[PDB]
Amino acid sequence: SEVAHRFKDLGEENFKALVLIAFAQYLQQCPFEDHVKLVNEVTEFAKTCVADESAENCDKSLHTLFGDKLCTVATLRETYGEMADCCAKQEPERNECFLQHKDDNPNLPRLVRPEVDVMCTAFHDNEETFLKKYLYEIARRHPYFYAPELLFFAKRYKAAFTECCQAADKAACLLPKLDELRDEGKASSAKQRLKCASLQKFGERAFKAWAVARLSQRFPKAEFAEVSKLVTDLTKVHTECCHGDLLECADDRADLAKYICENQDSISSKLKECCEKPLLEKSHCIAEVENDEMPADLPSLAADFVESKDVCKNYAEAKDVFLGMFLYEYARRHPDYSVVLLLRLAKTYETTLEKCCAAADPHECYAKVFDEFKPLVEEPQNLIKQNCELFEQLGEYKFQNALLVRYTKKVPQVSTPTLVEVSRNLGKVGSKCCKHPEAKRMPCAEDYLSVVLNQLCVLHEKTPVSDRVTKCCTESLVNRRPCFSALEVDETYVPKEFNAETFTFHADICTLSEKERQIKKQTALVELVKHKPKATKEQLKAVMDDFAAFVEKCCKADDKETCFAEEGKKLVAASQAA
Ligand SMILES: CC(=O)[C@]1(O)Cc2c(O)c3c(c(O)c2[C@@H](O[C@H]2C[C@H](N)[C@H](O)[C@H](C)O2)C1)C(=O)c1ccccc1C3=O
Ligand SMILES: CC(=O)[C@]1(O)Cc2c(O)c3c(c(O)c2[C@@H](O[C@H]2C[C@H](N)[C@H](O)[C@H](C)O2)C1)C(=O)c1ccccc1C3=O
Repeated sequence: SEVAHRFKDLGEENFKALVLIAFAQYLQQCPFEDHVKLVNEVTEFAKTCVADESAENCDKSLHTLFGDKLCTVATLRETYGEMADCCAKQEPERNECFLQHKDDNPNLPRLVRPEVDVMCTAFHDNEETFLKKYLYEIARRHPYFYAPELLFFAKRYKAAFTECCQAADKAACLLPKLDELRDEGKASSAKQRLKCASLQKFGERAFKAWAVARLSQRFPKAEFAEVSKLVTDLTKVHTECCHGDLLECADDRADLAKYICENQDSISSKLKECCEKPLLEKSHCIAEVENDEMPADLPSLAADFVESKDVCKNYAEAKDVFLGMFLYEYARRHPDYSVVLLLRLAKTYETTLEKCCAAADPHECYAKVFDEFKPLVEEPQNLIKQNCELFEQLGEYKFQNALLVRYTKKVPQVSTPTLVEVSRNLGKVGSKCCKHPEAKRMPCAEDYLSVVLNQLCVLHEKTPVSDRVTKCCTESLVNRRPCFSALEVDETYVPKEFNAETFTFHADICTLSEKERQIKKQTALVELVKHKPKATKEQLKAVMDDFAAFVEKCCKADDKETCFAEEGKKLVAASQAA
């Protein structure tokens, strides 16, 4: 019995919370109330199997039980449309159907907080129901959210309200925390979307390589066999979470934090204080722990991998394990390299072996590989350098605006809200990474951009419109950033039809937050580029500046919405005459 096994390895609180997430990530259109009853019904049954592992259906698979429980409310095609299809299937076909129906952008209501005095009251009234809804609303909007990590997020939300609802100035305590958890949450969701994308689109091998490179960078004093062991365990964890095996994922992940903290002396010195924290807090700290000092007593790759005469032997002997050792050794010595770069080098190395180890004289043939590594390394370095400079002169907002015009020109068929959001999240690389020195920039930036671009890939995957996006998003996982970077302004693209319904603003814009008002003006910028690309450049900054003054003025115009109309028509007229 697994339902019993999982119930007692996790405890009732996390068991009930993980079934709720699992249900909310599969049926994202179901109301909270419906999900709760289903979870509680399962939770009852789970306790039946704990008391007697030999009872009724206690020996069924987790997915059969949860799937049967889910399809009690799902088979209603009236409300959920083409998801009653999945409930007609049996396991494991049902679960695969559920996985392929996860929606990365459902038509769900915007989530706007009520007042602080309203929020704090509700938290105190029913605490558990309050937090269940948190899990509910994030999981239905983020169907790939790292589930065990979401439990940690609910814990921190629980703390914030418990603290700030009994503060002198409740709002001043609460809002910074709620904002910090919101942003930190999205970051977590995005990273995990990339992890799941690798597993499902590119396979186990692709993820394992990523895991080797990252863990080796982080545990460079750890022996190869240790990193490899950790890799296997980390890979099983995310394979389960991306495959909807949330309970097994959470259980195996708790086990992994356990192994690490026990064998701390053979992994990393930066793990003390992490292994002293409680369950969720410990697992969270380890995953994003600081990189360890690399051993100052360390030889050169060139000897073992390109100067040895036994490379071609050691390679063909164990192809993946040999390439693993190379990546490990190369990554361990380079926390200043992005994970993707390190993987590009491993492939470059792999391809030059495939060629030379079959050549007549293998040794002379691959005696130049590190010369291939050179432009691979310098290209991102310059990109990070060039973009960081641009960031300093523009600032976050104007920096996004540039990338927004840059990416609208690369891939103009892509929907506007997707262009606005992705360009923004891209532009946030400037604040996030440009503070660091060159020794910490490439990993911070390029791996971040890879995360953001994966969102582009999956928000576009749903309803494809651009060949170039589809292309970059399929041809590799590792070359995505330079593929998108290499894109030039689409010259085959035919300028969109002009419109009046997409440029004239309303007085409600004065009631929105600074973030929303930015998105409004940025949305209109995307459209404008989609309409008039060609040589358009600083004329845009001229039209963009005319927005701000127009909005600033007309919001303080004591208008009857006419200020937004009279210059609303005046803006367009001056724009046309170019
Ligand atoms: C009806 C009910 O069960 C509760 O809805 C749940 C709830 C909640 O879970 C959260 C919130 C709520 O305001 C409410 C309440 O709704 C509103 C509407 C009710 N009719 C009533 O006005 C009540 C005071 O607040 C009450 C939040 O504001 C919230 C904010 C940030 C993270 C999680 C959250 C978060 O999780
Ligand atoms: C009854 C119900 O199910 C509630 O859905 C739960 C809920 C919630 O779970 C969250 C939130 C809610 O506002 C609400 C409630 O707001 C409702 C009622 C409020 N009075 C207000 O009208 C809001 C716009 O809708 C609706 C959040 O705002 C929220 C913000 C940030 C992270 C998580 C959250 C978050 O999780």
